[PDB]
Order: sequence, then C-alpha cells, then structure tokens
Amino acid sequence: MLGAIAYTGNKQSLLPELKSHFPKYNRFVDLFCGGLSVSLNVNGPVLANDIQEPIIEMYKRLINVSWDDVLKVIKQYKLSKTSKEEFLKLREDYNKTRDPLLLYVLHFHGFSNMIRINDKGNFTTPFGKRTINKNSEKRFNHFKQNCDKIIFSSLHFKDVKILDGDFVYVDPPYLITVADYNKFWSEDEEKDLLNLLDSLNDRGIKFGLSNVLEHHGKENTLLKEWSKKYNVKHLNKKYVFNIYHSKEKNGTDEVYIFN
DNA sequence: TCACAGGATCCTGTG
DNA sequence: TCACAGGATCCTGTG
Ligand SMILES: Nc1ncnc2c1ncn2[C@@H]1O[C@H](CSCC[C@H](N)C(=O)O)[C@@H](O)[C@H]1O
Ligand SMILES: [Ca+2]
Ligand SMILES: [Cl-]
Ligand SMILES: [Cl-]
Ligand SMILES: [Cl-]
Repeated sequence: MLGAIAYTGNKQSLLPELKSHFPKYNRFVDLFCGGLSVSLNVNGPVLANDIQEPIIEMYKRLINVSWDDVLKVIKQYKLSKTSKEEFLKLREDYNKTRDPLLLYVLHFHGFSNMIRINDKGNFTTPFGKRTINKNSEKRFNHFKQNCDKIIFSSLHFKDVKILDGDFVYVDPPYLITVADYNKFWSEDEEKDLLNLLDSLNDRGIKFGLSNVLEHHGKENTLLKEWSKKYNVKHLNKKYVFNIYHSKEKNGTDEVYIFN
C-alpha cells in the first residue's frame, strides 16, 4: 500500500503482513511516521509523528493543495530530468521562504528522492537527475484520499503522550542500515525507546516494533537479547528461506517485535 | 607575558 | 552516496 512519498525505509510492501499482527485500538500512534506508508493505511484515529518538522509541515500543507498546484510550480521552475540549474533555484527559494509546497516539489527532483535538511533548516540534497513520475500523482492521490483520519505532530518519540487504548507502532531509524535520518539516532536513543516500550508493556499498552537484527554482516546484539521478552516475527522471506535451506551468510533479518 | 596563529584530533555536513 | 574539506575544540608554541 502506498505511502505519501518515496522514502528510505518505508513499509509499503510489508504493511499487509504487519496489519496481520496488529491489535485492536482506540487510536493508532505511528511514532516515527516517515513517508506515511503505515499511517495512510490503518484505521483511524491516527496520530502521525516525526521529529523532522519540515516534512510534517509539508504534509499539513498538502492537505490543502491539488495536483494542479504541484504542476504549476513544476512548470514555473521549468523542472525536468535534466534541469540541474533550475533545481538549484528551487532549492534556494525553499530555503529562504520555507514554503512546504516547494519542499514537496523539491523532493521529487533530488538525489535518490532524499529529503535532507540541515541544522539551519535548509534542504541540502543534491540534484537527482529526476522529476515526477507514474507514482507521483498516485501517492499524492492516496495521501489525499486518506489524510482525514490523521493528526500530524513533530515531537521526539519520548515526548509524545501515550493514552490507554493506544496501539503504538514503532519503526525507528535502524542503527545497522544506511539512512540520512540515522543522524538523529544512537545506541542511547535506542536504549530509551526500548525502555519506553517496556513501560507501555508495564501499563498494558500494546506496541509493535519494526527493525532488523542482522544486515550485511552486522548484527544488533542488544536488540536480539531484548526481543526475547516478546513475540518476534521474521519478515524477510529470503532470510527465512536461506535459514531453512542452510546455505548463506550476511542476510537481512527484518523483524517485527511485539507484545 | 598574554594575545593569538596554527596544530591536533574529532567530528559534522555536503556534492 | 561515502569520500573528504573544513568546522569545533582544545592545546601548544611563539614572540
Ligand atoms: N527521535 C525521534 N522521534 C521521532 N521520529 C524520529 C526520531 N528520530 C528519527 N525519527 C524519524 O524516524 C523515521 C524512521 S523511518 C520510518 C519510515 C516509515 N515507517 C515509512 O513507512 O516511511 C524517520 O522518518 C525520522 O525522521
Ligand atoms: Ca567531495
Ligand atoms: Cl607582553
Ligand atoms: Cl555526487
Ligand atoms: Cl614579546
């Protein structure tokens, strides 16, 4: 199921399997919502949270615009698969005006669609030799058809209030894989998230957590130990096949850990 | 005789 | 991107 935008680490292809394991709830809390692959596709009320304010503000803005507003901008900046100089201009405009619609248009044209915003709040992703495509308006339409049930927020995961009846879904930056958002992460942040999860458990609140125990030769030892206190679902089909067929090393063990 | 240039080391951020 | 210039500190040497 579609996410609002292309996004490193999105859960589009895994969502059906994940919904399999979800519990019932009064409110769905997507604590690290990212590209919104989870939030757009679960029953509301939904609280979509992400520490990257510019992206959250961009979603809040999308609610009131039409695909036509997007094309007008793309037209006025004469962007294309090869408009490197035009892309730099849009980038500067987004950086001094901070209008979220521009951030939305920029993301379609940058390096691997990455949205990188530095400390000063500027977008520094280089040109990606690309522009809108078949899925652009699709993800866009899917966002419009399902954003009603969402309340957006941009707080650090531990500063979000968790209410009884909340089903907390947690898909954070993973230490052992590669993403720009990994700059907001560390062994300490992870200890904090796992303690938070344990508390939710102490309070009888259901949670679900996405991660990887092994990737390319690296393993997350503390996460493996911690996962033994809960249910564990292995999701990478290839990883599971190879496990039964006993024949390979350095695979990606994608898991879903839950109480 | 304390101001300051430049070094060293670590780490951050960009193309 | 994943190299790698150059911040950020703290420190050492210089007149
Ligand atoms: N401390 C923190 N609190 C909340 N969100 C955080 C965070 N640190 C990083 N993030 C956010 O963690 C997200 C991990 S990626 C999650 C992707 C999402 N499930 C999808 O389908 O697109 C990123 O979007 C990042 O901005
Ligand atoms: Ca370079
Ligand atoms: Cl003097
Ligand atoms: Cl490059
Ligand atoms: Cl002197």
